[PDB]
Amino acid sequence: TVRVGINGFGRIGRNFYRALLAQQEQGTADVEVVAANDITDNSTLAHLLKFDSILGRLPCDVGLEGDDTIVVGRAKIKALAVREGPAALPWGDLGVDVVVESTGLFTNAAKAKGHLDAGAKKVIISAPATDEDITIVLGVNDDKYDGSQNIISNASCTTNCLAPLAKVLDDEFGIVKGLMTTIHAYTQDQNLQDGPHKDLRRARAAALNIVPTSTGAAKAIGLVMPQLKGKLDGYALRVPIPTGSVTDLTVDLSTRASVDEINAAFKAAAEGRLKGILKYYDAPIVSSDIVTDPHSSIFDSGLTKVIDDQAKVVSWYDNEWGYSNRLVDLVTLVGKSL
Amino acid sequence: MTVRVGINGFGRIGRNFYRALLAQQEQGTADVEVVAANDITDNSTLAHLLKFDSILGRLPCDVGLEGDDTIVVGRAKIKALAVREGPAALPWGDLGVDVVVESTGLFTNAAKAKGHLDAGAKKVIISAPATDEDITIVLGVNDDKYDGSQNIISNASCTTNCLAPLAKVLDDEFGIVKGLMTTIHAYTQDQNLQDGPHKDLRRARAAALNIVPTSTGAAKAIGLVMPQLKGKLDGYALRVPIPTGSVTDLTVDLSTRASVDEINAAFKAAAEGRLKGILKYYDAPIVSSDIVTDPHSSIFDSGLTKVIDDQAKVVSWYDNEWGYSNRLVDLVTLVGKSL
Amino acid sequence: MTVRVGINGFGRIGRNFYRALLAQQEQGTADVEVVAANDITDNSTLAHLLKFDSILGRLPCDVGLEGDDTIVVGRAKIKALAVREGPAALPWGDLGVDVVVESTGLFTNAAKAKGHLDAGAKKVIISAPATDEDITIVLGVNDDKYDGSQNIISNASCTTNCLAPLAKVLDDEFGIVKGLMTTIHAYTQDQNLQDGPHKDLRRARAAALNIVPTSTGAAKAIGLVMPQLKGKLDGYALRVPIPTGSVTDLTVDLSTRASVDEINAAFKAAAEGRLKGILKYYDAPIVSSDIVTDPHSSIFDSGLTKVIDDQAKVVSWYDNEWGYSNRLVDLVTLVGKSL
Amino acid sequence: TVRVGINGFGRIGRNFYRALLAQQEQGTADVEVVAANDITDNSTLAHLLKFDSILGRLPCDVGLEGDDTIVVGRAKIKALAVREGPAALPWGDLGVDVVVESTGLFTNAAKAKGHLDAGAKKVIISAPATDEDITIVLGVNDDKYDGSQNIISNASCTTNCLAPLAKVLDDEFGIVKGLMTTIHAYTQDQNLQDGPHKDLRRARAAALNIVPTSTGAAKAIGLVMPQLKGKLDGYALRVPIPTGSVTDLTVDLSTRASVDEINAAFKAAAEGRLKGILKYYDAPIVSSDIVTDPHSSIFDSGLTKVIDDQAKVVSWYDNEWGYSNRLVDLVTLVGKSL
Ligand SMILES: NC(=O)c1ccc[n+]([C@@H]2O[C@H](COP(=O)([O-])OP(=O)(O)OC[C@H]3O[C@@H](n4cnc5c(N)ncnc54)[C@H](O)[C@@H]3O)[C@@H](O)[C@H]2O)c1
Ligand SMILES: NC(=O)c1ccc[n+]([C@@H]2O[C@H](COP(=O)([O-])OP(=O)(O)OC[C@H]3O[C@@H](n4cnc5c(N)ncnc54)[C@H](O)[C@@H]3O)[C@@H](O)[C@H]2O)c1
Ligand SMILES: NC(=O)c1ccc[n+]([C@@H]2O[C@H](COP(=O)([O-])OP(=O)(O)OC[C@H]3O[C@@H](n4cnc5c(N)ncnc54)[C@H](O)[C@@H]3O)[C@@H](O)[C@H]2O)c1
Ligand SMILES: NC(=O)c1ccc[n+]([C@@H]2O[C@H](COP(=O)([O-])OP(=O)(O)OC[C@H]3O[C@@H](n4cnc5c(N)ncnc54)[C@H](O)[C@@H]3O)[C@@H](O)[C@H]2O)c1
Repeated sequence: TVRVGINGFGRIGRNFYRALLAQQEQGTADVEVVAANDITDNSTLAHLLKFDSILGRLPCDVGLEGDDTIVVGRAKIKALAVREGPAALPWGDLGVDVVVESTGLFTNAAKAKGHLDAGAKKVIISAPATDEDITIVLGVNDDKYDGSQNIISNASCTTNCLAPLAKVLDDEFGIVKGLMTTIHAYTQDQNLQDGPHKDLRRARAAALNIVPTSTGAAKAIGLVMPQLKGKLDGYALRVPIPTGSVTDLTVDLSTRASVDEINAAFKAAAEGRLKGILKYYDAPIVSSDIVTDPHSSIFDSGLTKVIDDQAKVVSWYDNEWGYSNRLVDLVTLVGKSL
Repeated sequence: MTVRVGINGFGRIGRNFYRALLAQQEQGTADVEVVAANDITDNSTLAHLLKFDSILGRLPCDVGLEGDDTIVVGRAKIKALAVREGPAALPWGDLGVDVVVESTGLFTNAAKAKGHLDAGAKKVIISAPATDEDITIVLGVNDDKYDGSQNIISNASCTTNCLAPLAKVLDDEFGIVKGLMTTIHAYTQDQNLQDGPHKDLRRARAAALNIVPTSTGAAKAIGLVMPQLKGKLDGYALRVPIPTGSVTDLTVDLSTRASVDEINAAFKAAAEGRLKGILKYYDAPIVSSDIVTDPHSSIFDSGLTKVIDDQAKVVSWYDNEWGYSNRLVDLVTLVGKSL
Repeated sequence: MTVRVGINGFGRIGRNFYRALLAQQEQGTADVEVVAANDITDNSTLAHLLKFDSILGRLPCDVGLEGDDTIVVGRAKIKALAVREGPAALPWGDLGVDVVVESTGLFTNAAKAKGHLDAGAKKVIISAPATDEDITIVLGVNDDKYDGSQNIISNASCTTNCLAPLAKVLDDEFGIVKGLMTTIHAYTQDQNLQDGPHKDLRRARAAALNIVPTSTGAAKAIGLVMPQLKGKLDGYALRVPIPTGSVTDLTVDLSTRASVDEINAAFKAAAEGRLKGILKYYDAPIVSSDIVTDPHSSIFDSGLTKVIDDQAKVVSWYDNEWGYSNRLVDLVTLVGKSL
Repeated sequence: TVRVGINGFGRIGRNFYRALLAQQEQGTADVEVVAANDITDNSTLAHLLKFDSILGRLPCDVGLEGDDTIVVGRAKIKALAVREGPAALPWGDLGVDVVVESTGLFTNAAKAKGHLDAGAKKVIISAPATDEDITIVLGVNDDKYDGSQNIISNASCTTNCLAPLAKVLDDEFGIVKGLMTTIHAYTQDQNLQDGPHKDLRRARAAALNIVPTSTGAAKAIGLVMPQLKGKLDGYALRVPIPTGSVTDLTVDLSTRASVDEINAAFKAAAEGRLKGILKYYDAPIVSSDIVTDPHSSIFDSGLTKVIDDQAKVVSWYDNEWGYSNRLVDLVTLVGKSL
């Protein structure tokens, strides 16, 4: 059993824990979480884990003690008082193998190495990192991971959806250039009301309007697909929706492909080399049908449009549940190396 | 010389047209006057929905009622609303109505919309993409193509009044080879509040609980107002939990490789020149809340512009309710200037 | 040995009733089976609305179609939906339907609901307050008052199924002199997405853009299930931008002076004893998002309980879609046991 | 012109400034804002003031410089760098007479006295205070303010609505006791997603559910109406709405009155002693008709019900715009004593 410790038991931290529990019920997971770190007490963390506004209530019973939270008889050391850097957490004492860094403040590998120095064997950053050992999207460049990587980045949720769509289009037809627009759900980093913020777009009320923000999912596509480095760029549009997002990639193809050709190539890729990561839809679905869906990219074949050499591909993705299931699959791949 | 206007369908677009007409009269840039309104409800409900609005708030004028006419302020509008049959049953000729604004949504076909003309109307303006209409007009694009020989007039969609100025500037300055569109739109009344039956299984879902991808012909029928771009554009729509206010995201391949500053300066010159009042230039990090109750038909956001070689992505905001209705008022004044 | 059920109105309550039946069948506490569903749409839209739900997510079972029948998983439900007329036109006897769950909302009057009985149904359950019905039953309150001689059975409001357990515990333990309630309800399909015509000018406004205060007969008609409280209770409703999930706030004057701890202890004993399955006791800081997809009729929130002398305010949550539909499942199983 | 300095240019602060500008356009205002403090640069404050998600765009042009933000012909020194206590802000150097405390962290008069030490003549806290000189609700106990008060508070947004309703009910029929439930708009103190918070109820997603929270609006009614001290109590329920709230007071009356009697007493009070504070409405209005309404209490006569002596009175109020107009009117009343 791979011992995992979460740093930042927020939305992604609790989604990773719930996806790990669901994947253990499905049998495709072996790691267990033994520690969680956050800037709050165990009572608040246990209440936020039991009652979720988006994922509902947890089927297991959740209890507390004095420093640990008890779920299904299992116990997780709520080592949350560590308000300093990641090197202050006692991962070595708890025997934690893989650490899921999900605070949002330690995206730099120079800082993210504090987990490794504290006793951890490997670190998985749940966001685009800097100076990281490798940026992995499960199903795209997961084969490029040997045993010589410790600061591993699962990239962004948008990157985990754009990479499969761009991989199929480039490997089957070739990508000359593309511009994407991900229509994203609002996240905790936005303001509920009009208040100060480093981003004047996300400074506005998140639930009252649509805030166009930036993203590095397309500009950093070379981190997982080096042949597409500098060929993609785009931004994001935060809509009043809790979870569930969609990517709208408009790309010029090297070879002219029809709508039927692109849809047939995505259907064969979803049921083959990308089975479990990419899913093919021929049904008129909405984002409510994407909430709690573990797939990284949900290709919507109905919204495909092609003129001459320019093609628009639309693919859904759950920014919380789908990305956390990839963090579970990545923690299992790294745990297989430990 | 006041043009007499009659509204068929006093819904969201109908009341926004009356409010934009009243606001343009207070500004002095309007001469038409609405004299009649028809719906499928009594005059008390129409007067209440006009006074109290969830998006535009309360009306600054007092609103009263009688038995067959609704009185705003020093103004009387014959609430000829009992006419629930075809458009020919309405007494447009008896009431002396010059221009009829069709805003019900069920009379988009010019074959049925011709009943207004048979009923005594001089010109008919459909507030939606029509079929077999005399002309499809987008103010600021092909408004000059309207002479005196048109009676069944149409004003295209809310999305079209935003895409057309953006594609016109890009083609006149850099040339458009082909482009694809995704308009992020506010939800409209034709959507269901909860999951219920609907001809569109996408719009059948809860409008405020998710994003419904639906189809649109704004880009596919761009040749109706820009024949040089006919068949060069296509796209769809994505309804989001917002009452009013939408945005268009056009990714287009250009004939000539242009820079970000070139595209922004070209749109800025158009907004300050030939498209003053139709296109607006924004160099500030704005959001859709700033677009609510904005009379412009296309609000170009220069900060969201991106380009790769010749492929450019242009983002432009527009209020699908207020901005479109102000264009309907300007179109009614243009039609009144002919007859 | 399986009681055959047919749903008239496969809307929100209709699909929630079918999903609650399937979940109760997987738990083993249900024997009735739904064999027919009538709606104003084809079987394709019915299967799509059943498979994909905006609140309840996707169905774990696979859903297929044919030409007139929608196949769940192994089971087939005749989508007898062409019956767009009154409830007497549906062929319940030809389909062999024993109990009919009326959930269209347009056939709440017993003069219409009797059409199911004339069509071959043995018993009818209206998922709403009815007029001139045989009996109005709230499970856990007056469920004993049902003998074999009732056919026009009506389950009360979702608000009544939450207010009745509160008023029952308060009256049986402390006595109720008078009370005034205010239920904070989620928006429902009968409201408008934008400002449009409606019989209720309050519910005529945009449901998700504001809070619409509407009236309700939940508290005024409590005497139908507790005669000792007839006329002693009254209240209204306040629709808030929420898909599913509501809460009741009952301010009641008690006959005997009781403390906050005494009221919470009596409700905790009732939830753990006489009202196990209908009333739930919560000592955790819960919100309405913790109430969605909860089968309990009333979820008493002990933290929000307050009293001043003999005036007490009791707060209890309830899921107006899922929790109410489970009570329709239990009522259909009880009536099916009477056959 | 009364010199005013804002400490906390957030939602309430910018609502106070916009209400001051609108009241100056109406002609019934003389105060002028000269400073603003907000733990963010002048550029973010100028952008948040020009563009509002609820109040729309500002009709005046808004520009910036290096430390001051320009309205139109008016320049306001954005003294926002004062990140320490209120005693460190230079109110005396700028010549500010009255200071509007709107941060929410200096409600206690022990810390709020820093404004007076910094050179301010009077202090107006935009929230319930502790150890304050006097708690004033305009239209109720505003006459109890002489020149011998320096640290004044305007109570809560809910109190400014319950006080007129409780005053009319007590002066006409008498109040034995009452329990209220204010259905409130969500505010900045709530979380957008499920995250840690001092209040586990307000820790949940504010826009995805209703958060029941406590309030001292009814419990502290004795600060402005001593005869009702301890006779009123209630809580709050935050609903997914940006601005605009409503109070639902169920109160036992000393004399059994009818629905027509209570509605007639409220109509005469709104047309008499409470003209400008209480609004009477006979139309089926909703909260969208209450947004941006300067009244302190909008009595809805249609939602009134009675049985014996227990009556339920419903009154709307805009927690943002209406409360800020009461702050503007209070600043004009306090400035009249200088
Ligand atoms: N859908 C998504 O939200 C999503 C998707 C992909 C990636 N990510 C990335 O994952 C990370 C987490 O996202 P989220 O939405 O769950 O964020 P969140 O704000 O909901 O949770 C972040 C957590 O960090 C905690 N934290 C803050 N300071 C800390 C400290 N000093 N030590 C420990 N914990 C601390 C917070 O208290 C909170 O629990 C971010 O980097 C985000 O960009 C998020
Ligand atoms: N809503 C927008 O932003 C927008 C933008 C562009 C175009 N449009 C189009 O404009 C049209 C109207 O839009 P809306 O939002 O005002 O629609 P709506 O459904 O909100 O209002 C339509 C009105 O027509 C009335 N009506 C129904 N049947 C009628 C009949 N037989 N005779 C007369 N009146 C009748 C209805 O009662 C209602 O008042 C539609 O075609 C719509 O697609 C809407
Ligand atoms: N929504 C709730 O939470 C809730 C709770 C308790 C009771 N109810 C009651 O349920 C009924 C409405 O259910 P709902 O609001 O959940 O969903 P809904 O409005 O979708 O239910 C009605 C359904 O009946 C269908 N239908 C079938 N035959 C029909 C016919 N001949 N004419 C018209 N429609 C027909 C409609 O198409 C629709 O799908 C009302 O009686 C309401 O008071 C609803
Ligand atoms: N929100 C309402 O509707 C409402 C109504 C009545 C009273 N109030 C009360 O008014 C106060 C402010 O409410 P709000 O909604 O404007 O709050 P907010 O959090 O939205 O805004 C407060 C502002 O204070 C600024 N600020 C200045 N100095 C600060 C410092 N040292 N530390 C942190 N922030 C600092 C913040 O940057 C922010 O802009 C609170 O006491 C609140 O309870 C609010």
